[PDB]
Amino acid sequence: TRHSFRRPFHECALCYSITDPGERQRCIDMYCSYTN
Repeated sequence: TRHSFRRPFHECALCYSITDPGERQRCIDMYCSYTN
């Protein structure tokens, strides 16, 4: 989950890689919108 599994499920790629730092303005908050 740092190669590409941290996404396929995590969609944390088109997100944790570009939102990863803070851009993307959060895939609709998909870290806030998907948080817990």
